[PDB]
Amino acid sequence: STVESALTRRIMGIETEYGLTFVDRPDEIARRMFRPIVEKYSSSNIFIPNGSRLYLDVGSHPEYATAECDNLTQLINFEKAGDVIADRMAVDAEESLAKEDIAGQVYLFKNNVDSVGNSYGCHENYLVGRSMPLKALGKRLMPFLITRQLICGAGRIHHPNPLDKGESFPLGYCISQRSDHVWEGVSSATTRSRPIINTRDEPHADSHSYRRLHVIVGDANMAEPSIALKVGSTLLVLEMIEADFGLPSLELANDIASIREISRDATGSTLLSLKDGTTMTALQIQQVVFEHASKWLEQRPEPEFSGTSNTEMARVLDLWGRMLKAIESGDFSEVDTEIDWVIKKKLIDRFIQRGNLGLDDPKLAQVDLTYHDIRPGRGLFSVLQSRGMIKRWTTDEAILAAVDTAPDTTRAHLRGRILKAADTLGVPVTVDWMRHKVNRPEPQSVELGDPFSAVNSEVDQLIEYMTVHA
Amino acid sequence: STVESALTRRIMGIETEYGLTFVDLRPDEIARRMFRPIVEKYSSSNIFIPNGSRLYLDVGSHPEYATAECDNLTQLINFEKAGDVIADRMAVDAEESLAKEDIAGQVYLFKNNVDSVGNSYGCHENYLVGRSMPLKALGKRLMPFLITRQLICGAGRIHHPNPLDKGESFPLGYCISQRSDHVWEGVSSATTRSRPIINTRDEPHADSHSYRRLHVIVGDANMAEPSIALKVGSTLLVLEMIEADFGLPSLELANDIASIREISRDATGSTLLSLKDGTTMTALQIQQVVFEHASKWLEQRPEPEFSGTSNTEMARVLDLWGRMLKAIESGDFSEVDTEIDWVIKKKLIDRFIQRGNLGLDDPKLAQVDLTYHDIRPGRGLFSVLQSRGMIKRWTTDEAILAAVDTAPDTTRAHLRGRILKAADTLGVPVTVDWMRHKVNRPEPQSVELGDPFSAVNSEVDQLIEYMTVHAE
Ligand SMILES: Nc1ncnc2c1ncn2[C@@H]1O[C@H](COP(=O)(O)OP(=O)(O)O)[C@@H](O)[C@H]1O
Ligand SMILES: Nc1ncnc2c1ncn2[C@@H]1O[C@H](COP(=O)(O)OP(=O)(O)O)[C@@H](O)[C@H]1O
Ligand SMILES: [Mg+2]
Ligand SMILES: [Mg+2]
Repeated sequence: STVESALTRRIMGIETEYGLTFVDRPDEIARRMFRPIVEKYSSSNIFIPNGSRLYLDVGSHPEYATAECDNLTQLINFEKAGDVIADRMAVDAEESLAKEDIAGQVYLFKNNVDSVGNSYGCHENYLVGRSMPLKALGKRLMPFLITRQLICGAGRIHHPNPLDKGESFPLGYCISQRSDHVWEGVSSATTRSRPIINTRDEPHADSHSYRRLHVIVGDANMAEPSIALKVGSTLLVLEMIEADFGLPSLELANDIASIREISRDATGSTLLSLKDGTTMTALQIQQVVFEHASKWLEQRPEPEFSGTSNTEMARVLDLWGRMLKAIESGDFSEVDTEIDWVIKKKLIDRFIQRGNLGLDDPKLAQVDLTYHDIRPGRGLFSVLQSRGMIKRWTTDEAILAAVDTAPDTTRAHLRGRILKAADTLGVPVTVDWMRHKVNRPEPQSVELGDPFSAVNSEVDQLIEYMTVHA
Repeated sequence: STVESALTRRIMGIETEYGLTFVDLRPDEIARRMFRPIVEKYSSSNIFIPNGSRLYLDVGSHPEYATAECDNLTQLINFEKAGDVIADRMAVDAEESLAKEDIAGQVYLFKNNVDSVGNSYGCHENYLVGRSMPLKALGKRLMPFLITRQLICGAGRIHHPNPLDKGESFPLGYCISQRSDHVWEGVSSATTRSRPIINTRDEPHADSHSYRRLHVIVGDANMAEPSIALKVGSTLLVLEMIEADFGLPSLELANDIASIREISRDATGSTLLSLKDGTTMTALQIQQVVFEHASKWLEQRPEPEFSGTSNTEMARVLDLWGRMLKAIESGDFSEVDTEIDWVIKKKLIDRFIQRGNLGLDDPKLAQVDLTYHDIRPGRGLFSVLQSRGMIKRWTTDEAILAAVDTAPDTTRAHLRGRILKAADTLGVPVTVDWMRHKVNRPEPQSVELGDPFSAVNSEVDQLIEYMTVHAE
C-alpha cells in the first residue's frame, strides 16, 4: 500500500535490570553503591508521609512546605510539625558527627535575616475562587498587608550598613524582619524584583475553579498566637472581599513608600498617602479593617464542614482588638505573652534595664537571634514558652500527631495514604501536589485536581494495585 | 452583600526556609550529612542523568537503566552500552567506598535474565508506533515473529531441572533463550499479576493523539553488539512492513505461549506452532517467511529524510538475519559464531566440554554461563573475548564513550540533557521527567515537552537562560 507510512525514523528505548551480587547485609551494598548518584541527581523536592514537602539541596536553604490545610489550628499544627521535623534532622546530624571524632552544634534558625544580609522567606498560600476580582487585591488586601506587620511582626535589631547607598536608617528595633528586603524586591527593575502578592502561580488545583494566591510579606513567627493572628486576620479580610461586605477601598498611591517606616514605629503613627490624595496612619488603616472584620463576624456563616469556626475567629478578633488597643494606648501588658515582636522586645528591655546596655550590645544580638533557634530546651523561644511566658494556641499532642499523620480533611489525606502504603509495602512511588504515580511494574498514575477532597476511588484502586504486587 | 460567597473553608499552606549553621567542616558537608537520611528514604527512585537516561535505584529492587529516547539503531546500541559503563562505574566506586569500611569483597553486576535462585530480570523494548493501527491488531501480526525471534537473538542458558519437582517437563539442557520460561509463567496464571507479552496501553510520553507506545517484554539481555542490532533491527523492519501494509502474511497463532518454552530448547528450529488458519509451521519457517518479506521490503524502503535508520544499516541487519537462518537450517554456525550471543556462548561451552569430558551440569560450565554477563571490563568473559577479535563489533568504543556523558542530539533527550547540564554547571536544582521540567526558584518556571522527536525548543532556551541569570 503506502510505503511512506512506515516510520523509518521512529522513537525507541531499552530498559535493563542488572543482577547485583556481593562476594565476601547486601542491602548495605546497594545503598552505598546508589549513594553518589542519588545525592547528585535525585529530585530535591521530597514528599513525606504527613503530606508535607521538604526541599533539600546542598547549596540551598532547607525549606518545609506544609500539606494543604483547611483549618486555622490545623495549619498551625503542621507548621509547628515542620519545626519538629527539621530540628530532628539537626539532632541526628550532631549524633552522627559525635559518633565520628568530630563534635559541635547544628543550629537551624527560623527567622528572615542572617548576619550577612541574606534573606529567608516565610510564604503564605491561600486558595481563592475565580470569583474574586484582580482589582480588589490592590484596593483592599494590599493596604492591610502593608500594615499587618504592626500586629504580627517578629522583631529585629537594625544596624545601619555604612556601604548602603541612598538611604540610612539608624540603629533601632524594628517590629518587622522582612520589610527592608520586601522594599528592595519591589523597588527593583531587574531580575532582583519580588512582587508582594502573586495570583498567577500554578494553582495545584483545577485551573477553572481555583486560583492560588502567594504572599511574601510576613515574618517567620515562633509564638502560636502570632501565627494565628497573622493568618487569621488575613483570612477574615479575604472573606470580607469575597462576600463584598463593604470593606472600604484603602488603596495606596505607592505600596512600599511607607513599608520600612511603619517597621520603625510602634505607635503606628506612620502616615501613608492614599491614591485618594488623602492620608491615614498605619494604625488607622488597621483600626478600619478590624472594625469591619468585627462586624463581619456577626454575620459570618458557620462553615458546615471543617473550615475555621466562628468561635475560633472570635479568638482571632479578641487578640486583634487587644493588640490595636495596646499600640494605641502604648500599654502592652495584655499582649506581651502573645505577639512575637512584643515578647522579644520585653526581654530585650529587661536586659537593657539591668545591664544598662546599649542597643548594639552583643548580648542583645544573642537574644534577637536565639529567639529563633528551634531546638527544644536550647532555643530561647522554647525556654520562655516552658515557663509560661508565651501563651499557646494549640497543644504539643496535636503538633506531635501532625508529624506523622496527614491532614484528614483535604487532598493531603490521600497523598498520606499513598505514602504510608508505599512505606509498608516497600514499593517505590512518585508524588507531587496533584500528580501521584506508581512507577512499577506498570506506571499507574492518578491526578488529584480537587485540593478540598479527601475521598477518591482512583486512589483506592491505586493502593490495592500496590498491595496486589507487593 | 453575598455572605455565602466567603470561603470560610479554604485551602492554605505555609512555606518556611530555615537558616543553617554549624558551630565547632565545610557547611556543604554539614548539609549533605544532615539531608542524607531523608533523601535516601523519601526521594523519588526515578533518577534522570545528563546523558538523557533514567536510573531506577531503590534498595529493595534490581537497579534498572532506561536509555534516553533514540531515533536510530546504532545510536540506541551506543546508549544501551553506555548504561553498562555507567552501572560498572557505580560498582567500582562502591568497591572503593566499602574498602574504607572494613568490608572487603567484589561487586558483581550481571546483565542477564535469571539468577541461580530463580529470580527474573527484564530487558524491555519500547517502540513509538503510528496511532493509526489498533493496539490489538498490531500484536496479532507482531506475535508470530516475536515468539520465534529468540532463535536469532537469544543469549543462552543452561537449564537445570528441579529434582524435587515431579512435574518438571524439561530436562538438563542448553537453551538458546533466557526469558522464555518466565514469560510463559507470567502469561498463564489466573493471579492478577499475570503480565502480557505486548502492552500498547502504556502512557505515550508523547502527544496522546499522534503516537502510541509499544512495550515488549520477550527479549533477552544481550552482550554482543550485533545481537542487539539483530534483535531490534529485525523488529524495526517488521513494524515498518506492518505500517506500510507491505503484505506480510497474517501468521496468527492459535495460542501465543503454547510453543515458547519448546522453541527455546530446539536449536534446529523444528518446533511446531499451530496457526489460527489451521496450518502448522516450524519456528524456523515463520522466521524464514518473515525474513523473506523483510528482504523485499528493503527493495522498496524509502530512505529516511532526516535521521532514522538508513537503508545501508538495514542491509547489514538483513545480511546477519539471513546468515543466522542459514546456520539454523544447515546446522553449520561457523559464519555467525562471532555475532550471536547464544552461539558465541555455546561455542565456548562446547570447548570446555570437549577438553574436560564434562557433563552439562558441571559447575565450571555454570560459571561460564553466568560470567559471560559480567559487565566489568577485563573480568567478564564477553569483554575478554571481544578483545581477542572473537566477537564482532557493530559500533565503536568512541561512540559508546561519548554516549556516557552526552544525550542523543536528534530527539527530545537532547533538550533534557541541556537542562541537566546547565543545572550541573550552574550548581542549581531542577526537577525533570520524560515530559516535564521545572525550577522552583526564584520563581517557579515549568516547560512541558510533548514531542519526543523534537530536539529544538524556545521555552527550553529561556529556561536555561532563567537558570543562568538567577544562579549564585
Ligand atoms: N514517546 C516514546 N516512545 C517510545 N519510547 C519512549 C518514549 N518516551 C520515552 N521512551 C522510552 O521508554 C523508556 C521509559 O519507560 P516509561 O514507562 O516511559 O517511563 P518509566 O519507565 O521511567 O516509568 C525509556 O527507555 C525511554 O527511552
Ligand atoms: N490548591 C492549593 N491552594 C493553596 N495552596 C496550595 C494548593 N496546593 C498546594 N498548596 C501549597 O503550596 C505550597 C507549595 O507550593 P510549591 O511547590 O512551592 O509551588 P510553586 O513552586 O509553584 O509555588 C505548599 O504549602 C502547599 O500546601
Ligand atoms: Mg518502565
Ligand atoms: Mg515554593
